[PDB]
Amino acid sequence: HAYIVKSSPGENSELKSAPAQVEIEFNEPVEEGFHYIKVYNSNGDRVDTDKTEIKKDNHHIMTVKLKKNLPKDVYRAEWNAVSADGHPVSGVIPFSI
Repeated sequence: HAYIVKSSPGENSELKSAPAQVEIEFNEPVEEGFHYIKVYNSNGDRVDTDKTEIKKDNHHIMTVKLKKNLPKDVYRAEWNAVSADGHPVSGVIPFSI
């Protein structure tokens, strides 16, 4: 199974300014089909603003752009990807502004 190595925002992090994106780095590459990061505010509204992209030169990295000037709130980045080894993986990265 692929595992998160690191993310920006980090899990349960408290940000100092509004982020432009959510970025996730996996220990092994992840595949194109069905990947996503969907980001929600605490009202359940979507705050990502673009389709999720696997980095063109690095299939370990997945990013999604965010709406500008997000307010102070608690957020949930819900992610899904298919591992290089075939296993579907998913999770949530909570963070706050």
